[PDB]
Amino acid sequence: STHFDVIVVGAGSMGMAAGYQLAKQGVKTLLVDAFDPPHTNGSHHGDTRIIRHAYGEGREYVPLALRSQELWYELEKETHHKIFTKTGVLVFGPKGESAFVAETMEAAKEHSLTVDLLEGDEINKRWPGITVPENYNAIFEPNSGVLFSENCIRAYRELAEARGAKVLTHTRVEDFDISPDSVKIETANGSYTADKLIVSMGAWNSKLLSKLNLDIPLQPYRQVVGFFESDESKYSNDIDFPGFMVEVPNGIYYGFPSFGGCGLKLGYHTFGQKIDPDTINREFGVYPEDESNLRAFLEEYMPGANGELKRGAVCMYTKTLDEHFIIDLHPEHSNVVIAAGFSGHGFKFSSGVGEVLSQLALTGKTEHDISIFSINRPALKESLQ
Ligand SMILES: *Cc1cc2c(cc1C)nc1c(=O)[nH]c(=O)nc-1n2C[C@H](O)[C@H](O)[C@H](O)COP(=O)(O)OP(=O)(O)OC[C@H]1O[C@@H](n2cnc3c(N)ncnc32)[C@H](O)[C@@H]1O
Ligand SMILES: [Cl-]
Ligand SMILES: [Te]
Repeated sequence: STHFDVIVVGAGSMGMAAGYQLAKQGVKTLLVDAFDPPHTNGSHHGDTRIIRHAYGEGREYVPLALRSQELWYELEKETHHKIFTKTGVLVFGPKGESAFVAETMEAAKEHSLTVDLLEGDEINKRWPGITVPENYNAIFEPNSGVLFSENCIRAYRELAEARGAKVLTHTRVEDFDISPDSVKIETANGSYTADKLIVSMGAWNSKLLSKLNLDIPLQPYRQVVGFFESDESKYSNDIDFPGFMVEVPNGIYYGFPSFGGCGLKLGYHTFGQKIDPDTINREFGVYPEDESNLRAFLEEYMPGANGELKRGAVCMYTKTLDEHFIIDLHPEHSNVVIAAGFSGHGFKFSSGVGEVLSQLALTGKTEHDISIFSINRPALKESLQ
């Protein structure tokens, strides 16, 4: 009995941001989620998320990163929940041996971002607790930082609902019915219709986009993080230890300073187990690599942050073949918007993406340049059934 202007399927990082953007404009919105966001079954838990501006994955992401940062600052002012702490973000790697570090540096130069360049012993001196070989160089971004992801989704949800958005929890959408002038979703708790549909199911996009006649390579990965007892006089946010994303011979790692003594948090970025979101084992430590891959990095580069394991979390990345996102209208339905394949680095952009999705759903276009995220790009290997 209830039609909506817009229906968002998957009220996580991207969906809830979109919900907020829509609700703020008086758009009657329905957000449907398989669980109760924020939760620990998707890709947004683990408390914290790094936001960087100078972007190693590609300088073309800078504009969206900057807009997102501005939106995070706006969110901070609108809710009592803590949103962002300006820890700054350190990026380092072997000199001349990191495409990631190099592109971060080019991105900063190209967009005139404020950064500090340092190398070798200067890194170890500036941040006691970090020990890199002398042949390593680095780019530090002072105005970047850490987002409290669960808080962000919780805030966006509370603000959206206050404005009329309805959130249907513990309801898994199982199928879609799209027509030229309307959209409909089917769930065990009933079906709903609207004029526009936003699809942002995270890791489940890899299993349910086929219901929209889409055939796109999307691989879900099991990615763990660990919190370790650390020397607080070196690794605390209070003594300015930074957030970081770095490249070493065996891959990329990312981490966060200890907040309120909860311990330095670390994650191994380039390796994870290929999994299915409905059968993934979400218990930290069941694979020996869960903990050993982390200590292998800590004992070598941040030796004072390699104490007892205080906490572990298991979460998922959803990768595209080129590791760039998918943000676009469905190729056969201009009334359907797709947000997928964030490949492990999309949370920092969720505020901006919420704005893009809102624009795409309401006008079929967006003021942002989102060409690099086209669902029709060849590197994606997109197809229909
Ligand atoms: C996992 C991970 C990711 C990560 C990170 C560390 C880890 C361990 N660190 C990051 C960082 O420092 N900086 C950054 O920018 N990103 C970082 N990431 C990646 C980021 O967290 C992910 O890209 C992001 O969270 C992706 O968001 P998305 O909105 O795609 O995924 P979600 O938050 O999981 O939300 C999806 C929601 O949809 C629901 N769902 C699923 N299936 C259904 C059905 N059938 N019906 C209805 N709802 C459905 C889920 O329940 C979920 O809430
Ligand atoms: Cl992801
Ligand atoms: Te703690």
